[PDB]
Amino acid sequence: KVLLIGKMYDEIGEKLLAEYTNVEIIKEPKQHQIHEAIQDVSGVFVRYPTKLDAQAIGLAKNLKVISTSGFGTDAIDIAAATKRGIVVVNNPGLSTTAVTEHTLSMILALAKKLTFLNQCVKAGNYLIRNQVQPIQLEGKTLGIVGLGRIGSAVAKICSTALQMRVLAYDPYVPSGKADTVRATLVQDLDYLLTESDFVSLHPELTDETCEMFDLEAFKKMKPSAFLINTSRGKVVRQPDLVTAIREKLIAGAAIDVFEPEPPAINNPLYEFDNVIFSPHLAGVTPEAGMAAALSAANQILQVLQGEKPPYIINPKVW
Amino acid sequence: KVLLIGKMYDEIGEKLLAEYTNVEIIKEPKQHQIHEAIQDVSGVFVRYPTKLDAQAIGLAKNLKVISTSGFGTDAIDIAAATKRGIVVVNNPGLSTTAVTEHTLSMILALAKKLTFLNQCVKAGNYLIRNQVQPIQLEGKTLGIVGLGRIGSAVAKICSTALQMRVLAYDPYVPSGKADTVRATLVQDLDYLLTESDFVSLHPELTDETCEMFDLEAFKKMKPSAFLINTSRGKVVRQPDLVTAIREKLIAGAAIDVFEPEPPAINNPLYEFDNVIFSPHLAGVTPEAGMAAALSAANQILQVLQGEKPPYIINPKVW
Ligand SMILES: NC(=O)c1ccc[n+]([C@@H]2O[C@H](COP(=O)([O-])OP(=O)(O)OC[C@H]3O[C@@H](n4cnc5c(N)ncnc54)[C@H](OP(=O)(O)O)[C@@H]3O)[C@@H](O)[C@H]2O)c1
Ligand SMILES: NC(=O)c1ccc[n+]([C@@H]2O[C@H](COP(=O)([O-])OP(=O)(O)OC[C@H]3O[C@@H](n4cnc5c(N)ncnc54)[C@H](O)[C@@H]3O)[C@@H](O)[C@H]2O)c1
Ligand SMILES: NC(=O)c1ccc[n+]([C@@H]2O[C@H](COP(=O)([O-])OP(=O)(O)OC[C@H]3O[C@@H](n4cnc5c(N)ncnc54)[C@H](O)[C@@H]3O)[C@@H](O)[C@H]2O)c1
Repeated sequence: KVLLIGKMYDEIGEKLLAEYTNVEIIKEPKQHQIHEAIQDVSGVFVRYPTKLDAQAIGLAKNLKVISTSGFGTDAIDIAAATKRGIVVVNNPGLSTTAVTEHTLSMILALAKKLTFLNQCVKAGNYLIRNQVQPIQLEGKTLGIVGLGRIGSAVAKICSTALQMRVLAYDPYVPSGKADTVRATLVQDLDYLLTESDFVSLHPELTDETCEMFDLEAFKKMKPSAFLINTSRGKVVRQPDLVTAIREKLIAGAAIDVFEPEPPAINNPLYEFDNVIFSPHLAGVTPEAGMAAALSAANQILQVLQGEKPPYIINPKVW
Repeated sequence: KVLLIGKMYDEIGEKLLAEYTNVEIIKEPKQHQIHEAIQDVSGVFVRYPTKLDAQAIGLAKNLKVISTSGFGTDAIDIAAATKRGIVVVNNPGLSTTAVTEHTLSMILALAKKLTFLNQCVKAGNYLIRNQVQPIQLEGKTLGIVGLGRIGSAVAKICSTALQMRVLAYDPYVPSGKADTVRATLVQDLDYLLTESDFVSLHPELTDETCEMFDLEAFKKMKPSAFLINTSRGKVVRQPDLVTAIREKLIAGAAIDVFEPEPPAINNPLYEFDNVIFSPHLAGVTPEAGMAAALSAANQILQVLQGEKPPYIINPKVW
């Protein structure tokens, strides 16, 4: 028996679990409903941000595997599952391709001033073509902050396909990793800031990267340069971005993540024609949802068959 | 002596002509000004769309070479120059990279619904994220019509970097040209129409391609597919594109070129949130202007030194 605490991101994951297990789905999970349905199941799927505490894990007698819906596992009492022999697996990185494409879309849209030119045409101001000139990406410098799953994939596209010079700042990756995607790893972040025509943020949100892009960073950036953020809103100190755009410390920005989130209806960034937005959708494609559903459903079956899943969070239990 | 009827797009072409010839530049060219400055010069550069008619060509006693600023030569009386032994050259293909990047920008913008999502957020409708789902390009099929300079460069990027299956339709290109850019050349346009998730137009405008994309073509396209046109406005019958969008025969369109051009304030396409525009700027970058200026200046010098230029429009005079 397998319990789905919340629906999966795609129905393909629920059908696959139904092929091998008896699956019960709680659509709107309450804490008492979990207690009454977890006692005899062998696997548990947890939809973010529903919590799974020591009480529910204590009531789960036959539990062997707990799977979250994505990267986040903060809502799961990991300590309670390790003592009971339960392996816990998450499902990270399954929207790497979606965010990569979304990042490329925003870099290009800023270079071609797409939203502004589209609005000008729709208002009958086709003649804006005489004043405004797009930017050619070939030969420009892309600065990547965070050379992880997405950062590496974005680096690889822009360096080879778009023929950009790619700098990368990431102190926790092997020194040769930038060469695998034809980027140059730099040790000093200030160097990336003064050399880049486009800066794209893809770091993990840590205490070191939190508000890493503040006013001091924007001053070092080229006034003609653009900022792209598809990582986390807290990586950018948003008031400093508002100042950077208004005082023309940079030429524009593309933003998929916000702090605070959701953004308020009257966010001061909304008034600028050189700032473009998407409502935290960079990783949301049908394919990414299916991959997350399949990865979660399949790791449950691996544990129930004695096979080692690839994303164990508590390795000391295997 | 060389006369510049209008400024070149970049000063680099004017300096190169000044190294070998005596150059006069008429910045805002009037017809009588052309008459009074062309009588003794050996070469002429014509900035679009200024006309060079039989009266001016008749007054040009020492004329040997006429160069336009771009592809177009409609404003030049070619017949009057052919009789006088004057070679005419255009300057095509010097913005291949700009149009390629602009094409990619529009393909991505449609897939991510960028302008619509940007408008919703700025209008306080951040919650549109619950209604709208972006498209992932990886694994989709791109159909390229016209596998020339632009079509080939778009094919190569989309097939490898973006991991798309690329089909091409071009009956005048060697069968192996598609393989060099990892595309499949198909003989039946219907095959490309029914198989593509994105159709991007890059053909030369001929009587065969004029209004090639009419209502019959849009009916064969997938209701989920998108159209991108950066080639020429006459390749698409615009009323049929309006019908195709309104009746949802296709899912959206990105348009950089228009028929008629310029588009009017009340274009019926403006009302649709899934149609995006740019005001015929796909090829307009500083780099493209520099290359066009260099090519025009160099073809003038080639003729003045007896060397055959690569883009002669009237070859029967050589
Ligand atoms: N890189 C650049 O080319 C560049 C640089 C700076 C500025 N611009 C902007 O572009 C505008 C004109 O650029 P351009 O004239 O030098 O480029 P062009 O290639 O000569 O384009 C001239 C026009 O003629 C038509 N055309 C295209 N191919 C043609 C062909 N083989 N034969 C006949 N007509 C053809 C097109 O309009 P239709 O389809 O409607 O007939 C095109 O817009 C200027 O107003 C300027 O604002 C361009
Ligand atoms: N819908 C969306 O917008 C969306 C979707 C998925 C992921 N994300 C976010 O995108 C970002 C990248 O995702 P990922 O899968 O590539 O993560 P990842 O774990 O694969 O890589 C993150 C990188 O950050 C690097 N890093 C750590 N500290 C750094 C520092 N001080 N400076 C620079 N780099 C540092 C790490 O070395 C690591 O390589 C994450 O913040 C993730 O939450 C957003
Ligand atoms: N600012 C702009 O939007 C801009 C800039 C430059 C060029 N263009 C336009 O882009 C288009 C392509 O430019 P290019 O430099 O690659 O031209 P190109 O001459 O290199 O290639 C055009 C292709 O069209 C193909 N073709 C001819 N007839 C066809 C048919 N019936 N079906 C399918 N294909 C056919 C030809 O075989 C050729 O290969 C041209 O229409 C050009 O005028 C637009």
